[PDB]
Amino acid sequence: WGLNNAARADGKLWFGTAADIPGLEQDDRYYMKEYNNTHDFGGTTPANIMKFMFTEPEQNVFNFTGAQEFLDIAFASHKLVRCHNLIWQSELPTWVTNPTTNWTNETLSKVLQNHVYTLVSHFGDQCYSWDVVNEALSDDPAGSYQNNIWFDTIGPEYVAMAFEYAEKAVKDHKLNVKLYYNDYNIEYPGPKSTAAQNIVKELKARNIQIDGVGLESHFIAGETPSQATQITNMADFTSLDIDVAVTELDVRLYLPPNATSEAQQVADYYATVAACAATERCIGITVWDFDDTYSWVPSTFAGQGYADLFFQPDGPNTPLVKKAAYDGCLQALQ
Amino acid sequence: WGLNNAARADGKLWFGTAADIPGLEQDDRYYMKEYNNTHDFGGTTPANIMKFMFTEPEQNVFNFTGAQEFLDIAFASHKLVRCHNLIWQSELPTWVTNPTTNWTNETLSKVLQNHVYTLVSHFGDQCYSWDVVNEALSDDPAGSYQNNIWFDTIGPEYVAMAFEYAEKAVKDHKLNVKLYYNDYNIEYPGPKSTAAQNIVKELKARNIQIDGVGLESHFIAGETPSQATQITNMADFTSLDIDVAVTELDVRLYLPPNATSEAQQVADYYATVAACAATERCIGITVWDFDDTYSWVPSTFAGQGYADLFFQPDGPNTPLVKKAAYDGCLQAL
Ligand SMILES: OC[C@H]1O[C@@H](O[C@H]2[C@H](O)[C@@H](O)[C@H](O)O[C@@H]2CO)[C@H](O)[C@@H](O)[C@@H]1O
Ligand SMILES: *[C@@H]1O[C@H](CO)[C@@H](O)[C@H](O)[C@H]1NC(C)=O
Ligand SMILES: *[C@@H]1O[C@H](CO)[C@@H](O)[C@H](O)[C@H]1NC(C)=O
Ligand SMILES: *[C@@H]1O[C@H](CO)[C@@H](O)[C@H](O)[C@H]1NC(C)=O
Ligand SMILES: *[C@@H]1O[C@H](CO)[C@@H](O)[C@H](O)[C@H]1NC(C)=O
Ligand SMILES: *[C@@H]1O[C@H](CO)[C@@H](O)[C@H](O)[C@H]1NC(C)=O
Repeated sequence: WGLNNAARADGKLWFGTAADIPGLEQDDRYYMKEYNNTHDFGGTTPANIMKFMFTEPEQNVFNFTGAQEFLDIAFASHKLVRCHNLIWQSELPTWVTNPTTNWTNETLSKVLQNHVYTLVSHFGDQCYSWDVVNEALSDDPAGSYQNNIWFDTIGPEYVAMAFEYAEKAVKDHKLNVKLYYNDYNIEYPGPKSTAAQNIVKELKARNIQIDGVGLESHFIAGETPSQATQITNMADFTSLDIDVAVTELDVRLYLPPNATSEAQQVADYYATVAACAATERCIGITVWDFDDTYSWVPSTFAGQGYADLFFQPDGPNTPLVKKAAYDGCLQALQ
Repeated sequence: WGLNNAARADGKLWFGTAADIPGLEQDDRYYMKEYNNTHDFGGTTPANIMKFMFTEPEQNVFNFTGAQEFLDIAFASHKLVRCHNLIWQSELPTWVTNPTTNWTNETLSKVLQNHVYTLVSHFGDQCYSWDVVNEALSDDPAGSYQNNIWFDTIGPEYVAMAFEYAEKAVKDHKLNVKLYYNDYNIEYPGPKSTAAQNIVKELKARNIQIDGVGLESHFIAGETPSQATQITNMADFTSLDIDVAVTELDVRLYLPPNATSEAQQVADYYATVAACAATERCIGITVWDFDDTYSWVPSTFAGQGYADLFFQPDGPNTPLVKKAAYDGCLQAL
């Protein structure tokens, strides 16, 4: 009995994990045995291979092969897939970021439209959902739109546009895929969360399909919003007639860990999972990978790490050790 | 003079250990030096390589190579082998769990029949025994059958079927292989143990061969059933005209160990081994690996470990340290 059995028993669609597949993880038999364990993981998200630079490496030249290897692997484990992501400021190829000739509203809008419509149409119902727009909102000022190539060139309309063209692809191919907005620092009430709720409201008012909001939940031990804080934040979204999901959960510490900060981690994993469990329309929890060995964290937040449910004290391709954080998740579901 | 010498002096067939071989353990010279120590280990069980996903990775395409590698390594240090296992709910290949079309009773039964019969036939008397069915019984409610792809599709009959088709193989090819049922939480009196006894009674009544029950004996320090409790429970099984074996013994603790929990561990290893020693038709004790470094425990139970007879304080590829638990086993014998 594991996290995914427990989550499905609580009415959730999955307990899930991201994985950086295709990749070195596939060469680690101890990692893969646990990835493939449907007791723990009934959902998954590709960490990288469906992002824009990998799927459209040159303008109008699509590459689906790595993404399809990921989907094939997921399917063999009966995992529902959160496809991630269509439009984001990061991991953009050079033809977008540094074009020989400058984009116009017209020309970049067409690039966005073609990228969205082709990826959604191509993969169809292999995806349970798409993260159609990722991280459109600023941290400063918190309410406002992020400055990025899409925003700067198209304006705020690029968000509605992305959902509109993803909707066109689902309608044109009679798909069931759900359309999500995904962001971080929207897991607690505040101007950024409110701004995300206003995106949902605006789309709904325009009869543009939007099914859910992804709450990334990249947290630091001790800074994580309380379970109660997450409960009321989740309710604010779901009252807009959408689902939510916890999409990228990990709870990083300042290295090295100690007894206090490990105890904080367990509490913060518990709080986030418990808040999902208390929320009728939170459809599931996904961790942003489950093995510290392969976690994005220590590359991205210097002097932080230890963020995942398992680790390998002897490195890649050696046995896993389950952390107390895992039990925090399981208890939250029971 | 080691555990296996002592067990054999007491009328047992072995003291044994599982090993996850082929694998990482083969690259640890201090691990393999002890594995190959026949003074301690005269029996072994493959932790993974003889399971369904490895031996029939696609339907009616068998792969025996890994298993044969295990058997060859075992033969080199004169070990008797508990081959493990034929039918089990877990560790099944995606051609069985994620079929192109739905299994029915008929089509799955033939999958079962074919797996069991070809593995038993193929390996013949390289195996002392097969765990023909593993873990058929539920914990909740304890009495009952476990829901799995075999039971859901084929019904309770899948158990008698597996043994029937194993018996066919032994009869066809004139084998000595013993046929075991193997399970956990049946090491003490209660509904699950009584249910496993009922399986044996049912098979015997229908003249299906069943030679033993394997008592996994994955215990927690201080929760292990007393020696006396194990002695009765073992007698309840052996009175049905079968053998028993202690098949997967380990005694895990909540980390870190302390003087009290380590003393409990020694007492619990002693109790289990001593119960087998007391029991004429308990044929041997196998531990579920012998080196903490490679134990299954830490990947499965958060905050637990230290379950085995040896550990390596300096990590993989460094010398083993023999724990007090080892002397508990020896003294029991
Ligand atoms: O906010 C954090 C960020 O995580 C992203 O995932 C990736 C990361 O972008 C990439 O460099 C690294 O190599 O892989 C990790 C996972 O292995 C995610 O796409 C974003 O939504 C999120 O913002
Ligand atoms: C995990 O599943 C994938 C997809 O079937 C497979 O390629 C891989 O070998 C599996 N690894 C395990 C079970 O260790
Ligand atoms: C397509 O992607 C695959 C794997 O990600 C890569 O090997 C190949 O070179 C890419 N480009 C192509 C096929 O043009
Ligand atoms: C645990 O780590 C945290 C974060 O670095 C620190 O604030 C705290 O003092 C540490 N406690 C110890 C070392 O006992
Ligand atoms: C253990 O025996 C096996 C099988 O003969 C052999 O391959 C291995 O080298 C041995 N290792 C030792 C004795 O350290
Ligand atoms: C030893 O460990 C056990 C189990 O965790 C615990 O109950 C007991 O209090 C510990 N005794 C000590 C530290 O002396």
